[PDB]
Amino acid sequence: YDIQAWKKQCEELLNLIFQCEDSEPFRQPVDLLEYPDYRDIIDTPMDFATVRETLEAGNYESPMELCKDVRLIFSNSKAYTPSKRSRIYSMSLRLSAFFEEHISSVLSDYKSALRFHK
Ligand SMILES: Cn1nnc2cc(CO)ccc21
Repeated sequence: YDIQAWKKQCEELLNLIFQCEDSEPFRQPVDLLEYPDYRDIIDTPMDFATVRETLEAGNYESPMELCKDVRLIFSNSKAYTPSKRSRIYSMSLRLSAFFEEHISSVLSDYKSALRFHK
């Protein structure tokens, strides 16, 4: 029933994600010199460095808010890819499966802790 425990659990999951080779295209903002049409397709850019900095600044109130931004990384890859067989999109699907498998207990424990508090 620790209402604060999610934050260190999200720090440790981001460290696992940074060690995975599948995260490399997603660690920093998409390079607009490499992809000059990116902002004609994608309204809200997001990357794992941005998510870690927001967490470390004390600018997430809950793990649900962190989860919305990580899901935006994956939806941006699905919207920008020219093919469902592309290399980088293929990497996004494996990393999304890994993230969802690990975030589920973080979300459940936080929501349970908050119900006990209230
Ligand atoms: C950043 N991102 N996410 N998905 C992408 C797909 C491509 C091309 O297959 C290029 C860049 C991508």
